[PDB]
Amino acid sequence: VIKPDMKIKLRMEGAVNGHPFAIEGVGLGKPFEGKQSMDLKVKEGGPLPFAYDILTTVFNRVFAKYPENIVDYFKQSFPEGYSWERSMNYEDGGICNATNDITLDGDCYIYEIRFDGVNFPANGPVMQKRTVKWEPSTEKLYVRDGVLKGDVNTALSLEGGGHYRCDFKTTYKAKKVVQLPDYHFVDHHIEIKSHDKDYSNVNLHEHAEAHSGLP
Amino acid sequence: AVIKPDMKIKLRMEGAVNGHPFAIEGVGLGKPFEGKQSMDLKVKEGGPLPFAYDILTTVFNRVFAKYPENIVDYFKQSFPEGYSWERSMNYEDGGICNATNDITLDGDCYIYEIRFDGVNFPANGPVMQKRTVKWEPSTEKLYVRDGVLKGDVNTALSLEGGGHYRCDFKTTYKAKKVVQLPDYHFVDHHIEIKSHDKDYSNVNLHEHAEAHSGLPR
Amino acid sequence: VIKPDMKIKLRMEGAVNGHPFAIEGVGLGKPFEGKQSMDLKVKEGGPLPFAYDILTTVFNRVFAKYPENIVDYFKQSFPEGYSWERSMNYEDGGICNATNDITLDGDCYIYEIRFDGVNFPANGPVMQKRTVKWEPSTEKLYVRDGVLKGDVNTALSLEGGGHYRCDFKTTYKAKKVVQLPDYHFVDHHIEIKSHDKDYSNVNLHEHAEAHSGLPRQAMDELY
Amino acid sequence: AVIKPDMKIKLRMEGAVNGHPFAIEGVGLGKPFEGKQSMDLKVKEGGPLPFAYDILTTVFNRVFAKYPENIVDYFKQSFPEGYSWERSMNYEDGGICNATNDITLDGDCYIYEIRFDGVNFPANGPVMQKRTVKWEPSTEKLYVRDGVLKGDVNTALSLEGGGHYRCDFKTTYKAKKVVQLPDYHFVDHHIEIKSHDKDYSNVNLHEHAEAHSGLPRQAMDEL
Repeated sequence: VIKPDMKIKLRMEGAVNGHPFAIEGVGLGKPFEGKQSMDLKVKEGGPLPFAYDILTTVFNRVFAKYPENIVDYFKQSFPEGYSWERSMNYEDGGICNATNDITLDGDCYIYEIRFDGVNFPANGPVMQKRTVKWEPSTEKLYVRDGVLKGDVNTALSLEGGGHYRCDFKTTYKAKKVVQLPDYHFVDHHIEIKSHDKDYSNVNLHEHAEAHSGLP
Repeated sequence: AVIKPDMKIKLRMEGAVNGHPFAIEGVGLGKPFEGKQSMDLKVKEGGPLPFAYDILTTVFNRVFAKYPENIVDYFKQSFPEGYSWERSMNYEDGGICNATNDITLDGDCYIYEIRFDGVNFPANGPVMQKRTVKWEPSTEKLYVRDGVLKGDVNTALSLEGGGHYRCDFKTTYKAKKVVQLPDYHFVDHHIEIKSHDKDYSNVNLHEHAEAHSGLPR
Repeated sequence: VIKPDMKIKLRMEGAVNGHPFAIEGVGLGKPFEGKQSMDLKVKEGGPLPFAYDILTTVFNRVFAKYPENIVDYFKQSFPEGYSWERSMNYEDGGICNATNDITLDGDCYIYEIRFDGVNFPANGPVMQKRTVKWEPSTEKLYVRDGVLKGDVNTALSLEGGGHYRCDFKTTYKAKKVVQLPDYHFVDHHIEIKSHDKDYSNVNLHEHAEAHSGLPRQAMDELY
Repeated sequence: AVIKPDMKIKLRMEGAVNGHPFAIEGVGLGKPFEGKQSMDLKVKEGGPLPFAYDILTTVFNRVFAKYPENIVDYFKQSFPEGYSWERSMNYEDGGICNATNDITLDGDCYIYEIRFDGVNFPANGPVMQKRTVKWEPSTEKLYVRDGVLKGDVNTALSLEGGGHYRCDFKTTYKAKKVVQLPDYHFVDHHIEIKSHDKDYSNVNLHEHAEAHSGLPRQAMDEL
């Protein structure tokens, strides 16, 4: 039920340090090529008082290229879909929790996202908007208690050079019984391609490919 | 006069655990100078709650803490304007709860606007299986960092079979006006659910807290 | 087994960021009043290139005043004694692992201590010796898998004010079957009372008292 | 060039796990430019080892990593004078291991002095019950901070009955002379025990590592 070219629609409602906001996005991707892009609009809470990069890994592992020799948990879960929950622990104490419920209508994936971040220090790179980009990363995926887990430890490049680390822990839950994968990896690369001064409009790109490590 | 011997509480929580939304409203009373409060809580949406009610109860205000004259009281100084706080609660099995409270004052009644979001509680864990009994008493340590008051507490839920399930709280407190800042100190806490109905649609909750400076006694 | 006045002898061997050192100590204390004091000398690896305070909580919960209300896992364990293992995680990523095997010879406890600290940054408060003292602390003890655990989240105060946080996780192991206590707390207060310029001589004091949290009606209301 | 296509390794490790000391010595050989190495290891004291041998094996040299010309090689620039590293290893049930290695070069032989200290491994956990199978392949990220090189790796042990036991590595790498610092990059690893006797008094250990810089925008898969 996956076509070479899929559409994406999403809404995110959330809060950082107790300030609410809301973002909507339309996008396109090629699930068997592991590539997606999307345009995102802030609809409430603008101009955002925090670094936009903390949102972008939240904005669907169906858009990862899986080799034949690895079980693809995500494409197997449609038409019914799947959801995920995630905690993002930054190295200065900032914590974000996020959830995404992913459903499918026709050729369009539809995401409902909730995001809540707390304890970002006022003088930190997130609240001062001093991030540049996420570095390329490698996610580890493994089964525990009948569902799929993913961990990624990565970092944001910063305006003066330097790196601000963050650790992701994700739980993926298919809405039907699916084949379960063995331990594997997905390399990711996400960038903001364009944006306006206050990030009211963002064009965002991601590329992901599954592997098995040093062969 | 601002902070009276007896005060009222009004609150609404909205939140989600593992992506399941719910909402709760509360009405209560307390004694700010005695460090004691109680409240009755009603699930308004998302009931019956499919998780342990105990992960909510420390989210349901440090103005209700007995401060000796030895220690600057950040929280009573902050009224009438009020203060807000943010907290992350890290459970030893990977369950993470983020919460925020904005606390204002209308006459003799505190009003809380609470948001709660928990993720990654495992289906077979004591939270989703409702195997918790109560929070142990705890000691919070409060200290200033970069102009605001921080509080940390490492504590544990007692569980049904005997056993303890640990959690780390990290709270940032932000007064809404400039107040005098306290030196490093502690608050001892003790929170209990004194009654509840079977599915916890109605909960009666009590807390007791006193600040101190540690040893000597 | 446990006299009102007891003595202490210790030897610690360790490394910080891969640089080795060794310290010997003698002392005295009162296990029932929760007080002790010891004199410490650097034998090897001096002058110490790191903040001495990272060592001092490693230099025995037998020196803690327990009420009869709370089962005393530690006083129960002698003559045989007990051991403990500890990891201390500082907020900037420096980690110290320590072990202590505690035996008893006459009225003198003997400690065999090992200490290993890694990843302290060059310009942090440990390597640059900007620490002042440990704050008073509260360690929570609880049973798991038939042994006693204790966790403490505390902090060192810094030179120009401010605090440097550290989490301790300790495992206590009696060398014999003892009765295990319920969940409880030990308050602590550790202080360096005197030292010379580079801490090759240090006099250290500790006071420690067990309790069970905020009471419904506290006893401290007129005899 | 001080780095040759074939080079030998000599090492001694002394350490302890939950207070029980041991020592291992090893001899090996590896090809730094192909990123491969093998070694034979012998328990010299403290055997038979009461813990899973796997906790030791990532401690038994990033000079044996295949670096492309595209990425600065911090480790091969550091010789002959060499470099040292410190590491904490944080297992998901509370077990923690701190380790250090001081690496020098003698002729064309690498010499390691290793210190290992692990604490708080539960008695019924997979390490003390020896229920581990192997480390999964891993990816290390490397970045500069405070003018030295850091490496982090989050990985897991595979366990006998199925399932995985996670561990987080944090390493500091310090050249002994001034070298040029790399940009953010990665090393994929793969470590396996090729053979061992029943109590692991003798082990043959192999490792493969290659450096890279992440998912390419297009990549050299053009044909």
